[PDB]
Amino acid sequence: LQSLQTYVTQQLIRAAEIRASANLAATKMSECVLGQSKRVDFCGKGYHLM
Amino acid sequence: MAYRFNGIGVTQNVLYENQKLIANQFNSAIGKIQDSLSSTPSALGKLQDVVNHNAQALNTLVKQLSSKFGAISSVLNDIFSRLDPPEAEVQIDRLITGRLQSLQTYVTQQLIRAAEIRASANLAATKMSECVLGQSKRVDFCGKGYHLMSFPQSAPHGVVFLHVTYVPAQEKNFTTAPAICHDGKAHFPREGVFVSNGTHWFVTQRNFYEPQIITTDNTFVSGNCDVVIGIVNNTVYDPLQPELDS
Amino acid sequence: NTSNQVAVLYQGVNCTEVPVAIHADQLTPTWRVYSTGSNVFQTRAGCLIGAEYVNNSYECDIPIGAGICASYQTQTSQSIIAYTMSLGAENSVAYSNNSIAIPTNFTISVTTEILPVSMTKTSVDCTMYICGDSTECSNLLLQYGSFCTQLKRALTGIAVEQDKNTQEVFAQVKQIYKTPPIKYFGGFNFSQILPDPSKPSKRSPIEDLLFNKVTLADAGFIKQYGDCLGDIAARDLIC
Amino acid sequence: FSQILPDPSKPSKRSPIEDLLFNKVTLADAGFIKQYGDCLGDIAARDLICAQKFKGLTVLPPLLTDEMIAQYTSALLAGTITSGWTFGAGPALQIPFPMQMAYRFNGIGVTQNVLYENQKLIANQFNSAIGKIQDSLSSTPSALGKLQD
Amino acid sequence: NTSNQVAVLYQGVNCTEVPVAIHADQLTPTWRVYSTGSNVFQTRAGCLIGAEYVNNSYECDIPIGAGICASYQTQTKSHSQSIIAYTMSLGAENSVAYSNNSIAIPTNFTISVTTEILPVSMTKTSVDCTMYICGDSTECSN
Amino acid sequence: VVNHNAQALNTLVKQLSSKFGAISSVLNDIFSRLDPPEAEVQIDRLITGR
Ligand SMILES: *[C@@H]1O[C@H](CO)[C@@H](O[C@@H]2O[C@H](CO)[C@@H](O)[C@H](O)[C@H]2NC(C)=O)[C@H](O)[C@H]1NC(C)=O
Ligand SMILES: *[C@@H]1O[C@H](CO)[C@@H](O[C@@H]2O[C@H](CO)[C@@H](O)[C@H](O)[C@H]2NC(C)=O)[C@H](O)[C@H]1NC(C)=O
Ligand SMILES: *[C@@H]1O[C@H](CO)[C@@H](O[C@@H]2O[C@H](CO)[C@@H](O)[C@H](O)[C@H]2NC(C)=O)[C@H](O)[C@H]1NC(C)=O
Ligand SMILES: *[C@@H]1O[C@H](CO)[C@@H](O[C@@H]2O[C@H](CO)[C@@H](O)[C@H](O)[C@H]2NC(C)=O)[C@H](O)[C@H]1NC(C)=O
Ligand SMILES: *[C@@H]1O[C@H](CO)[C@@H](O)[C@H](O)[C@H]1NC(C)=O
Ligand SMILES: *[C@@H]1O[C@H](CO)[C@@H](O)[C@H](O)[C@H]1NC(C)=O
Ligand SMILES: *[C@@H]1O[C@H](CO)[C@@H](O)[C@H](O)[C@H]1NC(C)=O
Ligand SMILES: *[C@@H]1O[C@H](CO)[C@@H](O)[C@H](O)[C@H]1NC(C)=O
Ligand SMILES: *[C@@H]1O[C@H](CO)[C@@H](O)[C@H](O)[C@H]1NC(C)=O
Ligand SMILES: *[C@@H]1O[C@H](CO)[C@@H](O)[C@H](O)[C@H]1NC(C)=O
Ligand SMILES: *[C@@H]1O[C@H](CO)[C@@H](O)[C@H](O)[C@H]1NC(C)=O
Ligand SMILES: *[C@@H]1O[C@H](CO)[C@@H](O)[C@H](O)[C@H]1NC(C)=O
Ligand SMILES: *[C@@H]1O[C@H](CO)[C@@H](O)[C@H](O)[C@H]1NC(C)=O
Ligand SMILES: *[C@@H]1O[C@H](CO)[C@@H](O)[C@H](O)[C@H]1NC(C)=O
Repeated sequence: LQSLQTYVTQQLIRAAEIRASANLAATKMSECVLGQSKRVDFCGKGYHLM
Repeated sequence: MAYRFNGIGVTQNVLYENQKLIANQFNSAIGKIQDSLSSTPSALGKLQDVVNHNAQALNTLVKQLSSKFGAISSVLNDIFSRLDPPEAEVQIDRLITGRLQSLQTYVTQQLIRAAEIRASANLAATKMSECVLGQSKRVDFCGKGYHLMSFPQSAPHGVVFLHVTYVPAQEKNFTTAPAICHDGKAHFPREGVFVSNGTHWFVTQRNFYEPQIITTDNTFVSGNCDVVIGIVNNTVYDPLQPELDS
Repeated sequence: NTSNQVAVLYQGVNCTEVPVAIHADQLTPTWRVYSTGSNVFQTRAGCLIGAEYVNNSYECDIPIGAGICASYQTQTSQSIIAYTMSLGAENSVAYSNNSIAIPTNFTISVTTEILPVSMTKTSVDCTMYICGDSTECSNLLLQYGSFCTQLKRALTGIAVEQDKNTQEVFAQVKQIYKTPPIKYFGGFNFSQILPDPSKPSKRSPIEDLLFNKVTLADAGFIKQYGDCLGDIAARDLIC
Repeated sequence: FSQILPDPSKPSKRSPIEDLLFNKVTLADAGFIKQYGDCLGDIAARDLICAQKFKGLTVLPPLLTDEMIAQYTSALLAGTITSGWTFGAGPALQIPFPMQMAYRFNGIGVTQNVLYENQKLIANQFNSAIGKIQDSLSSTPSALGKLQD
Repeated sequence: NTSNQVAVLYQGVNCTEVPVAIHADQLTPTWRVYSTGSNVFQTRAGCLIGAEYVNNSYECDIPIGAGICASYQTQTKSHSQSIIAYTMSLGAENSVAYSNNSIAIPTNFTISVTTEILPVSMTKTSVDCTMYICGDSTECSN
Repeated sequence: VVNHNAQALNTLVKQLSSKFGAISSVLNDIFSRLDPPEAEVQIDRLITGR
C-alpha cells in the first residue's frame, strides 16, 4: 500500500509543472501569432515580424 | 468614449456622428446578460466544484474512522476493558499508526490544492490590474475582438468580468495598388491604402470605409517611378492652385 | 433521470475473445447479451458493444477515445449513437494579386468571464480525533513525538494565505468614491450594474441574481451548542 | 513557402519538417498500445510495454489523434499567409502579401517606402534562412532534449 | 517588549457559559478570575474578554475575524494604556463633482522612485540515509 | 527564505529523541541488554518511525 501512495503523490506534483508550461504556450499562440507584439524579446531576439 | 476609439485605428469623427445608434446597441447588449446566465445550468460550474471538493474530502475522513487496521476491534474502550497491559500496547500501536498515517494524506492534498488556487488568484489579479484600469492591445487577452472597457462584479469565492468589444460586420470588395505615379515622381500614402471603385481613386482608413480626395496634404514623396512593382499612373491634386489663380 | 439503456466498452482486447465469458461459467461478471454481438464496433482503445454506428458528423458531447464519441438522440424511438468527431465548419478564401476587402459597418458585443479567488478555511484538532476522550490514550500518544506540533503550522499556512489573496486582489485603489446623485450620462444606461438604493442591502441586480445560483454550504455559527439535541435530533451532517 | 505547407503527395499530409521532428524523437515503443493477443508470443522485440500489463498498470490512448492535430495546425498557416491578423477577431478578409509585410515594417517605426524599394533583395535572403533550418535540426540531436525527458 | 496585558478569545460560543465553556472551576484561581467576564464583547466569530469596544475608526493591525481588529492605545483615557477592539475602516471618503461640459488638466509634474524585492533561489541541501538511520551499528547494516 | 528552511532542518534532529514506544531511545542499549531472538520485535518500531 505504501509503495503505491508515494508514486501517486509524485505524479500530482509533476502535473502542476506541465500545466504551468502549457498555460504559457497558449498565450504565445495568441500574442506572437494572430497579431504583432511589442513586448521586448518575448518571442525571438530583436524585433518581431512573424 | 471617443478617446477609447482613437486607440484602435478608428478616426475620432466616427463616434460623434453615430451616437444614438451606439447607445441603443449597447443597451440592447446589456439587456441579454440575465437570460444568458439563466439559460445554462453550468453557468457557474467553475465556482461550484471549488466548494464541492472541500465539502467532500472531509466527509471521507470521518468515514475513515471505521477501519480496524488489523486489530480485533474498532472502538478503543473495548481494547482497554477486555485485555491486559502486557499486550494492550501492541494492540494500540496498530490503530495509532494507522490514524496518524491517514491524517497526513489530507494535509498534503490540501497543500497542493491551495498551491493551485494561489496561481489562479494571481492571474485574476493581473487581469483586474490591466483590463479595467486602462486599455490593452494584447489580442485575445481580454475578450474576443478589440477591447474597449470592462466592469467587475463579485460572487461567492470569485469574480465575474463583463468585457465590451467592437467587431466589424459587413465587408466589400475593392481593387488596390501599392503606390501611385506622377510626373516621374512616386507618391505614397501617409496612412491607409489606395482604393479604386473602377472609376476614380481615393484613400481611406484601414477599418472603416470613408473616401476622401487624393491631395498633397496626406501623401509624401520618395524614390522615383522606376523600381516599385505594380505602380499605376494617375493625376495629383494641389490645394494651392485654385487659391493662387487670383 | 432520462432513460435506462446502457453500453459497454471492453478495454484494449480483441472482442472475439469476449465470448469466453459465460453466464453459467465460474465468473463474477456474467452478463448474457453484451457477451455476444448483434451490432459491435472496434476502436484502437478496445471494443464497443451496444452502440449503433452513424456516418453523419456532429460536435460530440462525451468522449471515449481514438476520436470516437457517443451521444443520445432521437434517431428512429431513440437509441445511443457513436460517431467520429467533426472538426468544424469549413470555408475558403479568394486570394488574388491585387484585390482587397474592407468593412463598412460595425457592431458592439459584451462577453462574460468567471474566475475563482480563494478556498474555504479549515482547522483540525490533533488529540480529540485520535483518542476520543480516552484517558491513557493521551499518555501513549505523548511518546511518539511532535506530529501534533507541526500539523497546526502546516494548516495555519493556508489559513493565513487565504486572506492575503483576497486582500491583494480587491485593494488596488485607496480612496472610496461614489456616483453623483444624477444618473444621466448622455444616452447610455447603467441601471443594471450600479447598486440599487431601494434594496435593504447594498447590492446590484446582477450580483443578486448570482448569489442565488450557487448552493453555499451551511454556516452562520450564531449558536451551536445543543442544537442537534432538540428538534434536530435527526442529525445533520454539520454537527 | 513550400517548406512549411502540407504536401498532398505524402500519405498523411505531414510537412517535411514534421517528418524530421517525428523521426528524431524516439518513443518508448514503435506502437502506443500492445493489444491482448499481440504479446502471446515472446518475441525478442517485446519490451516492458506489455510485460507489466499483467499487474494492472495500463496506458490509454489520447483523445485527439495526430492527424487531427495536423489538420488544426495547417489551418493557422493557411489563415496567416492569406488574411493577415484580421481573422483572429471576426470575418476573414483577404489582402495581398506585400502590403501585409509593409504593415509589419510600419509597426516598428520604419517608413514603408523601404520595403517597396528593396523587395527582390529581401526574398533572396528569406528563402536562404528556411533552407538552413533543416540542417540545424540534423547536425546534433541536443536541440530536442526536453521532449525526451 | 512593551507591556504585559493580554486578551482571550473564545471561538464560536455563546460564552454566557464561560465557566462551562472551559471548566475553570477546577483550574487555577487566576484563570478562574479571568473567566469572570469583567467586560465581554460579542463577535460573529465568538467572544472576546479583556478589551473595550470603541466607536471610533482606524486602519487595523491585528486581524481577529468578521471585520474586527484590535490594537494598543493610550489617548482614550487621561493617560493607563490599554487594549481596544474596533470595526475596521476602509479609508477617507471622497467624491468628484461630475459635470458634462467641464474637465481638468495638470500644470506641474513630479518624479518618484520606488522599490521592489523578489526571491530567486533557496539553499541547497543533501541527506545520507544509512548514517542517519542508525549511526554506526553493523546490525543495522544487515 | 533563509528562516523557514533552517527551522525545517532543526526539527528533524529533535525527532531523533522520541522513543516510539520502544524500551529505550539509545540504539546500543537494546543490543547490549536483550537477546538476538527478541530484539527484532523492538528494532522495527524505531526503523519505521524514522
Ligand atoms: C449597421 O447595420 C445595422 C444592422 O445591424 C443597421 O442598424 C439599423 O438601425 C436602425 C436604427 O436603430 C434600425 O431601425 C434598423 O433596423 C437597423 N438595421 C437592421 C438591419 O436592423 C445600420 O445599417 C448600421 N448601423 C450602424 C450603427 O452603423
Ligand atoms: C468579396 O470577397 C469575398 C471574400 O473574398 C467573396 O466571398 C466569397 O468568394 C468566393 C470566391 O471563391 C465565392 O465562391 C463565395 O461564393 C463568396 N461568398 C461567400 C459567402 O463565401 C465575395 O464573393 C466577394 N464579393 C462580394 C460581393 O461579397
Ligand atoms: C435601463 O435599462 C433597464 C433595463 O433594460 C430599465 O429597467 C427596466 O425598465 C422596463 C421599462 O421599459 C421595466 O419593465 C423593467 O422592469 C425594468 N427593469 C429593471 C431591472 O429595472 C431602465 O428603465 C433603463 N433606464 C432608462 C433611464 O431607460
Ligand atoms: C512645480 O513644482 C516644483 C516643486 O517641486 C517647483 O519647484 C520649486 O519651485 C520653487 C519656486 O521657485 C523653488 O524655490 C524651488 O527651489 C523649486 N524646487 C523644489 C524642489 O522645491 C516648480 O517651480 C513648479 N513649477 C513651476 C513652473 O513653477
Ligand atoms: C465610382 O465612384 C464615382 C464617384 O463619383 C462614381 O461617379 C462612379 O459611378 C463609381 N463607379 C463605380 C463602378 O462604382
Ligand atoms: C503611365 O503613364 C506614364 C506617363 O508618365 C507612362 O510613361 C507609362 O508607360 C504609363 N503606364 C501605363 C501602364 O500605361
Ligand atoms: C428529470 O427529468 C424530468 C423529466 O424528464 C425533469 O422534469 C427534471 O427536471 C429532471 N431532473 C432534473 C434535476 O433536472
Ligand atoms: C482480431 O480478431 C480478428 C478475428 O475476429 C482478426 O481478424 C484480427 O486480425 C484480430 N486483430 C488483433 C489485433 O488481434
Ligand atoms: C457509412 O459509410 C460506410 C462507408 O462508406 C458504409 O459502408 C455504411 O453503409 C454507411 N452507413 C450507412 C448507414 O449507410
Ligand atoms: C500574379 O502576378 C504574377 C507575377 O507577378 C503572375 O505570375 C501570376 O499569374 C499573377 N496571378 C494573378 C491571379 O493575377
Ligand atoms: C448566542 O448569540 C447570538 C448572537 O446574535 C444570539 O442571537 C443568541 O440568542 C445567543 N444565544 C443565547 C442562548 O443567548
Ligand atoms: C456608540 O455607538 C452605538 C451605536 O450607534 C451607540 O448606541 C452608542 O451610544 C455610542 N456610544 C457613544 C458614547 O456615543
Ligand atoms: C474644479 O471643479 C471641481 C468640480 O468639477 C471642483 O470640485 C474643484 O473645487 C474646482 N477647482 C477649484 C480650484 O475650485
Ligand atoms: C448637461 O447636463 C445638464 C443637467 O441635466 C443638462 O441640462 C444638459 O442638457 C446636459 N448637456 C447636454 C449637452 O445634454
